[PDB]
Amino acid sequence: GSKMSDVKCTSVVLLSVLQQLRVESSSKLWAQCVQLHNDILLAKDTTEAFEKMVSLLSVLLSMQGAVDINKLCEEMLDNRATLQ
Repeated sequence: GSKMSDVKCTSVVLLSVLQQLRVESSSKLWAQCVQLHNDILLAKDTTEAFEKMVSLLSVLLSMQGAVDINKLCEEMLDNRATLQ
């Protein structure tokens, strides 16, 4: 492999939940879950991130139903939330 894929955010809870789904690091679906995570990070609005969060979960839930994405989503949303 010329290079190894990676993200600045680096989520262990999300990655751990797909491991529960038993997807391969190179599986397309594995990529879909990771990509949707990245998409959430790309979302500049709560609504945009929300749609991406459900998309991410849509892949995970559909895959097997592993539980942990809620922690990522609820914490992610918390991060998006601000007093300002």
